[PDB]
Amino acid sequence: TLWRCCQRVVGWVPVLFITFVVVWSYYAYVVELCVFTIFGNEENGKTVVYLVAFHLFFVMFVWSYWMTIFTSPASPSKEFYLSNSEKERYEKEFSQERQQEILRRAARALPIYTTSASKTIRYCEKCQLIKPDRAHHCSACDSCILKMDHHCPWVNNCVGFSNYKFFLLFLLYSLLYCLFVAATVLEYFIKFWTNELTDTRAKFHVLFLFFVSAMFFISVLSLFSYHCWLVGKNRTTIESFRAPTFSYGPDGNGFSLGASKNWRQVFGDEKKYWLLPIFSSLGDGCSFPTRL
Amino acid sequence: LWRCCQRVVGWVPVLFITFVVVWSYYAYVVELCVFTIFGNEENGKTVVYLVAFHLFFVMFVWSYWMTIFTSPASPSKEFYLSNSEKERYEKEFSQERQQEILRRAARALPIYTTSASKTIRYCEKCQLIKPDRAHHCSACDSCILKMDHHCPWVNNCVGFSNYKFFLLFLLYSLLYCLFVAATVLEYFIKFWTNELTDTRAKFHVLFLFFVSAMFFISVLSLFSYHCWLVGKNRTTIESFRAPTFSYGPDGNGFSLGASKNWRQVFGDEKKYWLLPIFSSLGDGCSFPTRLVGM
Ligand SMILES: Nc1ncnc2c1ncn2[C@@H]1O[C@H](COP(=O)(O)OP(=O)(O)O)[C@@H](OP(=O)(O)O)[C@H]1O
Ligand SMILES: CCCCCCCCCCCCCCCC(=O)O
Ligand SMILES: CCCCCCCCCCCCCCCC(=O)O
Ligand SMILES: [Zn+2]
Ligand SMILES: [Zn+2]
Ligand SMILES: [Zn+2]
Ligand SMILES: [Zn+2]
Repeated sequence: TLWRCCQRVVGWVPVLFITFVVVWSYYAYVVELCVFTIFGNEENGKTVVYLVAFHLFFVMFVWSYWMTIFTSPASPSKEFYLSNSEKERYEKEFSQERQQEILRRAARALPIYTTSASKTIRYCEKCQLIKPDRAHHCSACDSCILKMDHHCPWVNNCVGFSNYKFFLLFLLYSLLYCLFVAATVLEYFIKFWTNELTDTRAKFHVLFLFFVSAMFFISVLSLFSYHCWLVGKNRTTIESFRAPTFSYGPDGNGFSLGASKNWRQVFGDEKKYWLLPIFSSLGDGCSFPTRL
Repeated sequence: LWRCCQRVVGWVPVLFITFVVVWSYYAYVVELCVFTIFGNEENGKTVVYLVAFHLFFVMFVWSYWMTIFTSPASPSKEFYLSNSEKERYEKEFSQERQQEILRRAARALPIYTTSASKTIRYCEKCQLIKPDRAHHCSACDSCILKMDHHCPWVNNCVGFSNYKFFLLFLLYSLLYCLFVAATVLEYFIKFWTNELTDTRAKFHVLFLFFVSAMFFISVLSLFSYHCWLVGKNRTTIESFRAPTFSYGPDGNGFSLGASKNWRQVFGDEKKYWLLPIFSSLGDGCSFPTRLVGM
């Protein structure tokens, strides 16, 4: 009965965890490193430069992370749903041959160019809708996600057609945020181990700062290089495991329009919006251009 | 009692400046950087201007906050007349023996100045012996150590505690306006010659340049004045009425040289010179003198 409230809240635990580490990083870098360590070394010039640059990376990081969490994933349009008359005919009939004849008649009035592995119309029994191309159902979101990529647990949302460019920018600014921390703490991370700087609480944070920042850089870098290929091939993570089957058979590059035009499907034609977590993706998520 | 009314009405100049600063943050970030400069496909200048603006905006609001809420330092309790001395003072009726009571206490205090009439500087309201460079302010209703002036735009007194913050407040006020005027200028040209014709952005970009320029021209005169005062080790009051020492009036009685005079306000550590953090030397109740006194 009340299991929904516990399940809904426990999904925010990875978000609150990442939020704490990021808040801890803002404290450790600004207070412990810049004020207690670099400012305690009479380096007013270096102190100010690091503080300004850090806030730029920190803002672009928190901005991208926020947009990746709270951008609700787009759902299929109302045209894809089975009408109350057509839904009855589907649940009333018992022959899977006539079941396909009902779905095919409605689907041919829809911009659908893909089928299932069994040459059947892609249909979702729970949502009672015909899945658009590249759209899949997520048992965590309990809904169909347009151009679904994967359900990332570290954010309480699904990475889909609406989230994708934000998720990419979140990864991008995550390495830049971590690389900038590691590259700047490094020259002082040398100090605390070899006993050049001996502050009590600053040692605990600066050491943890370098460890955590470097660990996240190596971990996320693997994921970032992974998606850079996916964007150029116009393949979601789901399609990278099962290639979509078109009318002419399975094709791993059925949605590819060339490397240049594929990046424009995610980031758009406006170059000024490429680095900003602002929605600039082309199309609507319910239909996609085909290679043929 | 109108002391309660003065306390509330005293925040009007503070709330006014707060509006102009908040309005400036909106006009520059939203109207100028997002609607105007970013609408010109100049992503490089937009990011640079936004980052630089936030640097000036932070240092400006920090100095203004410290100038407002830094309570002015008052004379120590040793300067106050003791309850024994208060009665003998109130008992006596001859102003000649009254000075002999104040002169007896002042010689146990680091006092090297008198009034223009060579009498002990004494405050009837506070019932204390005024330290050097300390004056009474009827708006603060208290004696202010090294009092400079009562600025209404901060609703506070500029004294021994506030001075370096007040100076930094003036400093970062000019830079904030200079950065606004120098960057809005290239776009202030456009709206008049009808290159950019947005309705809302025109009101804000034009007002941004006017208000920023009109504040720069006013504060620069005030800022240049105090830069001379700091080099002369003179408060605004002392620059109008020279303090009277044991050897007579001296306009440079507190001067210790240009280099050591700035160090009295900003300190010896250069890292604290530009930051609104208290780095002034001394305690405000006694100051080094040009002569053998201190
Ligand atoms: N009631 C007051 N409230 C605020 N400022 C005052 C008040 N009375 C005098 N002042 C100012 O503070 C200075 C007062 O000098 P006084 O000796 O008369 O009394 P003081 O102990 O307050 O200094 C004056 O500066 P001036 O040399 O330019 O005239 C005056 O401007
Ligand atoms: C010291 C603070 C460092 C903060 C570093 C940023 C945290 C990066 C978190 C990466 C989350 C990646 C989400 C992918 C989810 C998934 O596995 O599907
Ligand atoms: C758009 C530009 C906004 C800038 C606003 C800056 C406001 C500066 C205020 C200066 C106050 C100076 C204090 C004077 C005190 C006095 O002697 O009366
Ligand atoms: Zn579904
Ligand atoms: Zn999901
Ligand atoms: Zn006052
Ligand atoms: Zn007084």
